[PDB]
This record gives sequence, C-alpha cells and structure tokens, in this order.
Amino acid sequence: GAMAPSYRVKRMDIAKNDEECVVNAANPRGLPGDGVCKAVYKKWPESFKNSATPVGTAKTVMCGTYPVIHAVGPNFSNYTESEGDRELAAAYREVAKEVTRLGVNSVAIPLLSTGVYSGGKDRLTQSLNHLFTAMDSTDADVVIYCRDKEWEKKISEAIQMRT
Ligand SMILES: [Cl-]
Ligand SMILES: [Cl-]
Ligand SMILES: [Cl-]
Repeated sequence: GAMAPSYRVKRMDIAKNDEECVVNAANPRGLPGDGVCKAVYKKWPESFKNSATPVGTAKTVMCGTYPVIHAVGPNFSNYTESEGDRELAAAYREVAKEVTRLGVNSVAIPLLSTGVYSGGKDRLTQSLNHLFTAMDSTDADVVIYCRDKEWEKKISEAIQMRT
C-alpha cells in the first residue's frame, strides 16, 4: 500500500504515466479503438492478447511485468442512462479488485465513459464519483489522467473538496 494513499490529477497522455500499472478505457472486443484506448494500444500492444471482456468488467493483461487493466465502461449511445450508470459503477468496482489483487502501490486511471462512450454528454462528475466509490477503500496512490485544462481544474477541485 501507499504510506498515505492519495488522489491526484494530471493533464497529459496516460501512456506516459509514472504509476505501477495503468487502467485502459477498453472496448469489449480488445480492439485498438479510439482516444485513450489507441494510446494504450500504441504503448502496450502486447497487453491486447485476449483482452476482450464484457461491459462492466476489467481484465488485466501483462505487458512484460507492467499490468494493463482493461476496464470496459458502457457506451451511453447504446445503454439507457439507468443501465449505463449501473455498468459504469461496476467497471470501476472491478478495477478496484484488480488493483488490490496486483498489490501495486499506484495506478494511472482515465475517467471511463467520458470520451467516445459519453453519448455526447459531460459525465465528469458521474464517472469521477463512481471512481471514488470504487477506489476509496484501496490504499494505492490513484493518479487520474485527463486531457482538458477545465476538466483538470474540476477534477482537482473535487479531490481537494474531500480534503
Ligand atoms: Cl502529453
Ligand atoms: Cl470513453
Ligand atoms: Cl479530458
């Protein structure tokens, strides 16, 4: 565990993270995909061997000894708000189980379902609160990766608000 488990946010490519493992915003079929998923495919392509997994689940594949936790959030184009919310919460609970099982002291994580799976809605708060619900009981240092300066400010504010 981390000596004083923390949350942090950084505005940069999660493929350049300084953590002991990464969470991919995966698609269910293990395809190279778009956005975060494509950056993860480019950096850790070996981790896409048998990475396909259902919506609401996480499957870890090693790249060398570096764990890639493929977490499949719902595409809010396809899911109802209600069902999508349930699956988005579930994907984060499976991420917490994987981070715990791996024994890492740190994890790089994107906000699931906030990009091409957002259904064109702003899901910063929805996605971040499900991240917190899942990860608060873990003792890993969590570093959230985002690309927008205003999302960085909002994520940083939400972290600092809880102390
Ligand atoms: Cl960058
Ligand atoms: Cl997404
Ligand atoms: Cl972002």
